[PDB]
Amino acid sequence: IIGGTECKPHSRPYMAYLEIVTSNGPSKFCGGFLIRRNFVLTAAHCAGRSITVTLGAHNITEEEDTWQKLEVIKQFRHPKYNTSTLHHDIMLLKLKEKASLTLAVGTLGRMCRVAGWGRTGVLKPGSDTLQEVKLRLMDPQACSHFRDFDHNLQLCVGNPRKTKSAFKGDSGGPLLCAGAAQGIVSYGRSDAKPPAVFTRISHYQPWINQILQAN
Ligand SMILES: Cc1c(Cn2c(=O)c(C(=O)O)cn(-c3ccc(N4CCNC4=O)cc3)c2=O)cccc1C(F)(F)F
Ligand SMILES: *[C@@H]1O[C@H](CO)[C@@H](O[C@@H]2O[C@H](CO)[C@@H](O)[C@H](O)[C@H]2NC(C)=O)[C@H](O)[C@H]1NC(C)=O
Ligand SMILES: *[C@@H]1O[C@H](CO)[C@@H](O)[C@H](O)[C@H]1NC(C)=O
Ligand SMILES: [Zn+2]
Repeated sequence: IIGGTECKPHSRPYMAYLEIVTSNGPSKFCGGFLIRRNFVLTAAHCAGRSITVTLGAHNITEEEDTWQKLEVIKQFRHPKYNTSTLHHDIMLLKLKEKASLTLAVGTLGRMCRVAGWGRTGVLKPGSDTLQEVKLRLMDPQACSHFRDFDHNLQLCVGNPRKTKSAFKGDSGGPLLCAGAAQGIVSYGRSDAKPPAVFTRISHYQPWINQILQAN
């Protein structure tokens, strides 16, 4: 998160920290969010050989009793997810156990908020602490320069005149508008120049409910 503020600890108890494992490279990291006790929503580009979800985190380097490190038993990438275009960049993670409900862990032109543990700058390292930034929802034409952006599939997010932006490692986290998740952090420019592309959750609601009722 670039240009944001450290969240009040555990003020966003649905936030998930994903440690993704690959067979040929080191750990990667994404965000996500708990929508059911045993289901986390994230971006499909965050898929890997195996994922661990940490719920209840603020400072992700200091283990605390709020933490719930939960095994993921299966990854549900959108069946139409495309690695070239990043269309349908959405994925459900089924947790091994149902998470405990705690004060720190629970389920979930307008301005919206996005939170994450990603880098605070292009050449800055990932954040120790969960950070949040307020971003503007833009008309689709502001994301035209992303040639594979599509208004029905995706939100365009972030005033280009500001440096405020999600960035590397914030992938998969929710964009919340007036209290409700509307978007999932997907992609943007290597120079962190806003705006960025977010998955439009509403388009995928039928698909989400199909997976949830089948598992
Ligand atoms: C994740 C993030 C990034 C990260 N990011 C890069 O850092 C980076 C680079 O070259 O380093 C490239 N991409 C990137 C850009 C474009 C693609 N697309 C476009 C269509 N198909 C592609 O392959 C893929 C990846 C990033 O998302 C940048 C700005 C904001 C944000 C976020 F807002 F989404 F959080
Ligand atoms: C998050 O937790 C880590 C680890 O406990 C903190 O790291 C310390 O940072 C200070 C400087 O701020 C160093 O001088 C210490 O040596 C570090 N301690 C350890 C044990 O690593 C970090 O500051 C915390 N960040 C927060 C709360 O924002
Ligand atoms: C992804 O998108 C490209 C370009 O739009 C298309 O030609 C290709 O069939 C797709 N590939 C996969 C594997 O989904
Ligand atoms: Zn705590």
